[PDB]
Amino acid sequence: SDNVIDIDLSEDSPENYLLEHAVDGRMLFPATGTLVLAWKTLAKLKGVEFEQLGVQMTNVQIHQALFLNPGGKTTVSVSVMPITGEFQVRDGESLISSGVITSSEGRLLETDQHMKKGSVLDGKPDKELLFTKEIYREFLLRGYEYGAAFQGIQRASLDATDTDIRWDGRWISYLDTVLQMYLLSKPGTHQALPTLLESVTIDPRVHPAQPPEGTTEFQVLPGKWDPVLQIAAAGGVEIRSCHSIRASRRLNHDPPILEDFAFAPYVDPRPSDRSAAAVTPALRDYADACFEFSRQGMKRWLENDKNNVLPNKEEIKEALAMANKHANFASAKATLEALVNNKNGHRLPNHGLFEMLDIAFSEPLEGDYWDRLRMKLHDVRTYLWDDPIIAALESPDIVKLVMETVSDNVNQQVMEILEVGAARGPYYRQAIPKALEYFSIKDWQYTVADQGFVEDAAEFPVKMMQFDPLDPANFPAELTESCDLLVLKWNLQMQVDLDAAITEFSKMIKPGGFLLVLENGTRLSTFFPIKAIVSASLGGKGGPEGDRAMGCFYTDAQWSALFARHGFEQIMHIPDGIAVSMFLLRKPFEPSVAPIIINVDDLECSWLEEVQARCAELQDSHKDSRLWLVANTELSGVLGFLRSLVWEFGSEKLRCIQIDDATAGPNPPKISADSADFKELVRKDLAYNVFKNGKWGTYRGFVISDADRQKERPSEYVYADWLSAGDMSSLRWFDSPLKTGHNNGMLGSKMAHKLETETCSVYYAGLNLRDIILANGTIQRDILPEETFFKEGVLGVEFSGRNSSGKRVMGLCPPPALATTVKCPVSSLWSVPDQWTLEEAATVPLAYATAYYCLVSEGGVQKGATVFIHAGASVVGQASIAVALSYNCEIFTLTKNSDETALLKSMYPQLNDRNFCSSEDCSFEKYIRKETKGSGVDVVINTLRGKFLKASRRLLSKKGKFVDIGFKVDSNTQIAYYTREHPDLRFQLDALLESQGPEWTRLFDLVQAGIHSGVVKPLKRAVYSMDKIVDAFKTVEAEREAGKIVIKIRDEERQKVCPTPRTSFPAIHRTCFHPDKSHILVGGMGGMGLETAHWMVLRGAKKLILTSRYGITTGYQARKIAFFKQLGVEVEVLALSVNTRKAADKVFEHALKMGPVGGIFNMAMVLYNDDFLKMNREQFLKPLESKITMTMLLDDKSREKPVRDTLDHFVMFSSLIVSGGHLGQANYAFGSTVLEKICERRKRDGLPVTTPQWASIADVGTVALTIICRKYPQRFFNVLSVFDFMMSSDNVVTISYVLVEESMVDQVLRAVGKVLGIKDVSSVDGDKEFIDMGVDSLMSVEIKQALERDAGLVISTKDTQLMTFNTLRSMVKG
Ligand SMILES: NC(=O)C1=CN([C@@H]2O[C@H](COP(=O)(O)OP(=O)(O)OC[C@H]3O[C@@H](n4cnc5c(N)ncnc54)[C@H](OP(=O)(O)O)[C@@H]3O)[C@@H](O)[C@H]2O)C=CC1
Ligand SMILES: *P(=O)(O)OCC(C)(C)[C@@H](O)C(=O)NCCC(=O)NCCSC(C)=O
Repeated sequence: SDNVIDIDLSEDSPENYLLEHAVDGRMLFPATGTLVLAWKTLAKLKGVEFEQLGVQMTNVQIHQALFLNPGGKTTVSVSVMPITGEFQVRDGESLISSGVITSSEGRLLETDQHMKKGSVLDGKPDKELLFTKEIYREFLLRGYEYGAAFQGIQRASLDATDTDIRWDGRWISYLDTVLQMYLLSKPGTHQALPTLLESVTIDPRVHPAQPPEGTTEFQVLPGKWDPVLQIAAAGGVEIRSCHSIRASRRLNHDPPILEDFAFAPYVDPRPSDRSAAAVTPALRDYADACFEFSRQGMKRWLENDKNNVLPNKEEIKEALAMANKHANFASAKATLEALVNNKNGHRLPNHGLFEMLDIAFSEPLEGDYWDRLRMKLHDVRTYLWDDPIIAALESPDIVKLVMETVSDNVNQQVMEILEVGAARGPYYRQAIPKALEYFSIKDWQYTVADQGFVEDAAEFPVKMMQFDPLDPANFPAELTESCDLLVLKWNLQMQVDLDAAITEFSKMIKPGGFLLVLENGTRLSTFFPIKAIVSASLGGKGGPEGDRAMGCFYTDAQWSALFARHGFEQIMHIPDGIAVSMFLLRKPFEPSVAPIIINVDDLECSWLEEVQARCAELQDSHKDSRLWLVANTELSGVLGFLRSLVWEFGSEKLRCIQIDDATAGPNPPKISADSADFKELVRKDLAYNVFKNGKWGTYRGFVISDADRQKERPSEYVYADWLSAGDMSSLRWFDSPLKTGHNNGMLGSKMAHKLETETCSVYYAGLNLRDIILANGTIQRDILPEETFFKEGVLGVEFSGRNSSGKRVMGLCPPPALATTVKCPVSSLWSVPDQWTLEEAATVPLAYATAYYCLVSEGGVQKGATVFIHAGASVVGQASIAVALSYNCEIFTLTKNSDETALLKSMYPQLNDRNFCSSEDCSFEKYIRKETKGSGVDVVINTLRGKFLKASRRLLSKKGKFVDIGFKVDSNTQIAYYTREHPDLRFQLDALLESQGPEWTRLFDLVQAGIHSGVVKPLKRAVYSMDKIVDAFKTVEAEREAGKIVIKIRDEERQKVCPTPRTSFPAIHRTCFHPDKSHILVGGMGGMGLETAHWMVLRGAKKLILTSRYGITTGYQARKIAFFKQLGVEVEVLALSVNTRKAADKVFEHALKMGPVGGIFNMAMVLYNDDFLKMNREQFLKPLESKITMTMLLDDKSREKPVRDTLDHFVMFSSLIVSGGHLGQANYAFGSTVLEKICERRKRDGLPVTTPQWASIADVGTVALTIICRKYPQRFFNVLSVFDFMMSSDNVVTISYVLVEESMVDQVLRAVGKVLGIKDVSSVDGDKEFIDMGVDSLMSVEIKQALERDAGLVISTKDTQLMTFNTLRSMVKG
């Protein structure tokens, strides 16, 4: 109605700086933005200039978020009431801000900060001051992405009190920099969006005028944060009592890929090896049964045949001989159908071969046989391609080992892949999505070819071609020396003359190129029936290796001999054992000049000069020349040294060999010049040869599936939490730190109350409406008592189980009581009478504890009084009635339907139909006001809101008490709580349980008395198993029926005093650190170390020893070290480099004096970057002190007592240079690999070990100061999410890196899908509602404003979470 403001976010608009203010990629309109809009509107209403007006806003609620549209225009409709001052910023029919704005001509500023002249932060050292770089590192880690216009604070103190805010003319930015003093006054790790500024004064007549136009050296106005009054003041601005709401963090990039750098043998892999085929017992049994099906079926073909219709009839008869050589129909299917319908968990992903064998066999013998079934089997060809037998040599592990080992050894910049015969056996469907979509250093070229057009290869990044694959001598001459890798999936068998086929195909391979073949080698009669129908002809020429089986196919042993006979070198060979078999072949390499061997065994780098000289001649040598780096010991970082060296010299003449002495078999290799084992290696000419576990292989990074990050394993102590906040379908069971004895959240306030606690084993956990409210996002955990801020979880309070002595007990404890073990204060634990089962006792404590608090403690009920109870059927409602009846009260209750009324009457016979009303409408007021004869009700237990709350107040007697225990309070009544206008009684039982003072003991005595006197009686119950936690929570939320919901954790024993049997529960990982153990963080005072030490402190660590070469040398370090000490952590900062056994002893001496050493982390780095040839000895060994010299001295200490018995974690941070390499960092690659091998010797001996192998990381360190080797930097809040996975894992090194990535109907769908965090909208189901995937409270508003910004649709927020993708598509068209 009033002034409409147009925010122009264009390329050169003056308000283009408003885009330099984002929260994890969300470009929101500043909360102080609405303050200026309201401020300017009032001035325009008054007619004065907005800079000459002194205003004061009160209770500025940011009702909803405004998402600024980049490169566009947003409109708001500020409206100010003339005399009252009620201002309102809105956009259409949606509210965006509210409050009251008032102008005045007198002093509006409370604090006397507009008078300060200079800056208190003068003359202070650099280690007692924060600067612009360090202040906004703190904000960035919390999700606040400030740009250059919003980076006002130039300096500050370690206390955050004094600042040097900059004044540059813009008011929306200045008021935000004053609101940043509030945010950096509350150190933490979560992301909070301000939503209520209780008072703001912007008196501009005491504020310096706008800078003279053209200024660049803007002045700085001293500011200060008043922790007493909660006032942030700077110049002529003050913001007082600003509150915020926690928000979940959004990942701007895509999820990381985690791999497992592990050794993988090349030839004849044993079952225990990683390159071995994936043959579980279930698959082998399926092949046996299915092979029997082929045997039994093929018998029927030669029995029913009477018209001579069987294609290639003679072949089937010949094949049956093989089946009998390597040995009813109804039983054959019976066995398979038993396997096809079982759900024991040992099932195969799908049974495709049988579906193809069944359709062919079951098909009838009659006319058009050959053509009819040749057109039907071809339609189910997907079954043969996607089958467990065939998917055993196409699994991700084997496919990657193939493509990467080829990529490493191809000495060009583009990997050319040519597959011939792609219509029958396609290898692009496996090669591309499993191995070639993870490439980041080599670009690939895939060419599919066959007789016709490849239909299924249409969606893949391939190029098509046409020639005859089944006939040689006709392959186009344009393909000579055209591909580095040749793929022949199920193609060589269809040739008639193999010798003519191989010799011609070998002309395809470039010099040093590779060839790949997949063929059936064992049990050759199993797949024939499909082949017989599909193959037009089955006539082929045998060879010296033997006559071709059937007309096509050749036994594995024959293939190997044939390829060997034709002068091929077997680089790899993976025999599946059930059917197919893979060969990866390459021609021999005969050097014309003797190879050069340089032993790189030494770790002191006595070989550096030799390598430097002999690698400087690589650019002027014969192509056949080579340089081999040989290491005959386990500890040698030559696999990262080469991979970084090959970046500066090419892969034509750089090779390495590493013999692992520890794992070398009884016959170790004898690689020495004119040796025997060496000559074999030279012929293969592979860039990476490692002898480990008695086989030649290569170190490869195998991708860890994303499903394993949430895999559940047995755990003794577990507790329920949520994976994503605000989603009730994401509740899982995580590991509980109570395995360490103590509990998380022992920081800050929780250390002031030294309550004596009894460790209890939870048998039943009660579910209240408090837990559902927190779980489904209706309330953030910050509303709870401050003592629960750092707790592991906030779900569950009541329980019933057995104490440490075996007695049966029940009570209330600070959360999480929804666990299997709790530490309940001894003053909150009642004893179960010897008439209630542990199931019944789980319903009493909270329901009756709140009933007594509402009536006897807060309402002061008296005998004969009249009480009004809302929601009589609820658990607290039922408890309230029982207490009141014991007090001989007159009861009026609100019952939803007649079932609830009947239920209550049955439970309490004293209730007639006169004591019941209806909650459907506020018609009870007349009834209660007539039956009480106008006196009203003495006590009102209120849960309903809105008009029912008003009517309930009006029923109060003159001395009546109103107890409001509802959870979904309004906005005005939420302000009342903040400003101390009303008391917040909806989380008082929680607050009492933290303190457990005189107020609580009154309730403990009352409930305890109630048990004895018979008032306290168990309520109705509904037990839910542990795994049905999600269903239990939904049942409580719906409130479709009355009764308690209790989760059964264990089974109550028959005895009454007996020990709890030790059992395990399935739960997700959660790393925890012992509070009584000291943790060493070597080099932990920098970048990732300080933000990792923060993570450990939140997860249990309370004893840290941070080590550095100098000490605390920056203001950011001194601030966080002071922050930890404030939280109750004992931090000792040592300025000692551990580069000598003496120093290592000193560091651990200061450790054992704090507590048993229960962790050693090395996050040290000293980088020197330069080309390998220009680096002297001293310059080379610079990054080799924190990664080699240290890690061996820290390793040695952990191997010797008393640390060995006590040590629990041993983490050695590494980088991707070990697996990807880099240029100039030959030294850092060498050291980083030796750190990766010292962490595998620990695994051989069984000691704990972990070695994260990171990639570019953001927000903290080296990169912090983007895209290197095409890999995007990770967000640290993800670095710590995967790091938690890394610690609770069995592997040594876990690679973690991030790789960089129409109609109007599809336009908005992609945008809407992007909000939810979906990369392919089409992939997910079109019938699955948004709430099912997950839509918290900010994704819905973004979609709501996007469906209007992008299209004309205007939807409701609630409608967003219950609408499918199909609904959205069908709605935009309308
Ligand atoms: N940052 C990234 O993006 C990546 C990180 N990593 C790994 O993660 C860690 C990153 O830490 P980051 O802080 O980023 O590196 P920084 O260079 O940012 O700081 C590293 C710390 O190492 C400490 N340090 C170096 N040498 C010694 C020594 N001899 N004795 C004690 N302390 C020492 C320094 O303390 P002072 O300066 O006081 O001596 C410095 O604070 C490293 O271990 C690195 O290998 C892996 C891949 C990439
Ligand atoms: P639901 O629980 O209804 O969610 C309420 C939300 C959407 C969080 C709403 O209250 C909101 O968006 N408030 C935030 C307003 C805001 O963005 N203020 C600060 C500006 S951005 C900044 C600090 O970077």
